[PDB]
Amino acid sequence: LPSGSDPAFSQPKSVLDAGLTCQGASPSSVSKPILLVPGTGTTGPQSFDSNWIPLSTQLGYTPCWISPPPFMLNDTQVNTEYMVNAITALYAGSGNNKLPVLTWSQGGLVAQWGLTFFPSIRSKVDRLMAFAPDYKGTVLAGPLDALAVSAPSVWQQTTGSALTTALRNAGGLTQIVPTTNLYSATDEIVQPQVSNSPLDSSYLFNGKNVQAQAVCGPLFVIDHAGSLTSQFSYVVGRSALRSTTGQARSADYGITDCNPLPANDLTPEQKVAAAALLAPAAAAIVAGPKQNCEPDLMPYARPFAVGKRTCSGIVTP
Ligand SMILES: CCCCCCCCCCCCCCCCCC(=O)OCCOCCOCCOCCOCCOC
Ligand SMILES: *[C@@H]1O[C@H](CO)[C@@H](O[C@@H]2O[C@H](CO)[C@@H](O)[C@H](O)[C@H]2NC(C)=O)[C@H](O)[C@H]1NC(C)=O
Repeated sequence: LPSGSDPAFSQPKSVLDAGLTCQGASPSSVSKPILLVPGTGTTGPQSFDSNWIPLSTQLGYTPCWISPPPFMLNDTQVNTEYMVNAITALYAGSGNNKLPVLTWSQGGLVAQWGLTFFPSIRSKVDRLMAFAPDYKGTVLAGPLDALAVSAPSVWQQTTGSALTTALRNAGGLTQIVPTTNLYSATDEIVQPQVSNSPLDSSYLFNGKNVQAQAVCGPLFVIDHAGSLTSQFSYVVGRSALRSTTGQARSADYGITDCNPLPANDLTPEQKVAAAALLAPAAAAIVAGPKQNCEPDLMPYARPFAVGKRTCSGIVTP
C-alpha cells in the first residue's frame, strides 16, 4: 500500500468545495455525518434522494454528498479529489471524528482509489459500505470503448484498464478500512459478479463480501440499481453502519429479508423514484462526453500500470 504524503490536488480547492453539500448543515459544523458517493452518470441527489439520503437520516446521520461534474463522467482520479476533500472537511467539521462512507457503483471505486493513494484519509474513514462497486471495472463497457463512444470514467471502469490495473498493483483489492460489499450476480451493468469469489468485480480480500444470491438463492434477482435500493440491501447497510466490527453481520440479515423491492421505510413516492434509478444515469451517459482513449494516469499512479496504454501512449514510471 502506498505511503507518505498525499498527492497534490489537480483541481482548485474552491472547485472541490462547491461539489460538497450536506443536508441541513455546513461541513464546518456538521454532526454525525455520512459521506455518500454517487454512481456514474448521476449527481449525489440523483443517486440517493430516493433511498439513502432519507434512510441514513432515519438512522441518525446527516447525509452529505459530492457531485463531481459532469455526472461522474469525467476522470475518476479527479472525482476522487472531491471525496478526499470532502472527508478532510467533514472529519474536522464533526469535531475530528471518523465518519462512514456509503457508495454506489463507481463511487466505491472512487473510495478505494482514495484510500489507496491518499494515506491521510485512512484514519478518518470509519468504515465503507459499498453497493455494486466495480473495483475490477466491468467487461460490458468494452464494446463502447471500441466504438469510441465512452466517457472518461467509462474507459477507466473497463476491465483491464490502466486505472483498475494501477489499483490492483497498488494493493487496493484488499480492504484498507472495514468494508462491506453488497452486490448481485444478476447485475446488468457490472460483470463478472457471478462466481461469489475473488473473481467478482466487487470482491475485496478481507472484506465482508455479500452477493445477494448467496443469501437469497439464484431466483433472487436485483439489478445494478436494486443492489442499492432494495429492502435486503437496506438490511445489510443498516447492519454494516451499526456493527461494532465495522462490517455487516450475518446474524443481522437472512432469507426473510430477501425482498427485491425498494426498502420498506421509503415513501410510495420514493419507491417509484428508486425504481427508475437507472433512467437519469443512462440519459447522462448517452448525452455525455466521448473519447477514443483512456485518460492518462496521474504521476502517483503511473508506476503501478507500466505498459498499459492511455491517451498519451504507453505508461512508464
Ligand atoms: C439500460 C442500459 C443497460 C445496457 C446493458 C449493457 C451494459 C452497457 C452499459 C455499460 C456502461 C458501463 C458504465 C460504467 C460501469 C459502472 C456504472 C456506475 O457507476 O453506475 C452507474 C449506473 O450506470 C448506468 C449505466 O447504464 C446506462 C448504460 O446504458 C447506456 C447505453 O447507451 C449506450 C450509448 O452510447 C452512449
Ligand atoms: C476533468 O478531468 C480532466 C483530466 O484530469 C481535468 O483536466 C486537468 O485539469 C487540470 C486543472 O485544470 C489541468 O492542470 C490539467 O492539465 C488537465 N489535464 C487534462 C488532460 O485535461 C479537468 O479539469 C476535469 N474537468 C472537470 C469539468 O472537472
